[PDB]
Amino acid sequence: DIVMTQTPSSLPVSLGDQASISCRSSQSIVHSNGNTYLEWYLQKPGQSPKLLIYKVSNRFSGVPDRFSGSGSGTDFTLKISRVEAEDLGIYYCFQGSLVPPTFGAGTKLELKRGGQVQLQQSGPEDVKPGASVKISCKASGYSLSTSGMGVNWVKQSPGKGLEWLAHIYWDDDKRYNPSLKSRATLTVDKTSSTVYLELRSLTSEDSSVYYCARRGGSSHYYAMDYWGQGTTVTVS
Repeated sequence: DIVMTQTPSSLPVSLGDQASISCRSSQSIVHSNGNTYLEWYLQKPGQSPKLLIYKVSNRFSGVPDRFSGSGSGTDFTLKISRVEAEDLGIYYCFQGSLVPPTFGAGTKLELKRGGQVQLQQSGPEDVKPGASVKISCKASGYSLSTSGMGVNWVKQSPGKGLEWLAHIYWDDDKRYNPSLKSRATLTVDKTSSTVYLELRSLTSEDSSVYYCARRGGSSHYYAMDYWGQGTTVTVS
């Protein structure tokens, strides 16, 4: 597997400050093809993560110029020159080059103290242990099947960073994280444009908020450019 060591976890910043988060990976993030699919995500308190940087150094549509990418091969570092209230959140780096793709622990950017594509996610499920859940994720605004689109599922456990669960490609290439012990099955309802993650033998360890995210184009180097607001699964 690939581990993204993110640094620091903490990074307290003052408004207008220079901010710097980095990722080593336990190996090179390169393809073969050629591109190193390192993305950076920002996850403001109440919200799903949102894409910031893809292909290591590429600012995403409508991400302010103050964010920059710049790593190479094995070491990558998001910089924000001028932090603002908007920018406070947990940044996660994300290696999408190897399966399973993995994230960093996250880095909480937090204020130093002192002095239209859209995915909707099925409502939360409270489920007894052993039961299954089928969470849905309705993409709209794009066609679930234009080449290069896929839907990643990513769970975020309270204090287990972001973890990648599965991916469904436009050609219906379903790929899951071995960490799920084959309990996940993706399914798509092309006409309802919904992707269903079904999680099969739930234990409280599976209590997360689960996000579906669109691996965007070949344009966005399959960055998860759009994300469902999440669906919380709670295994009682």
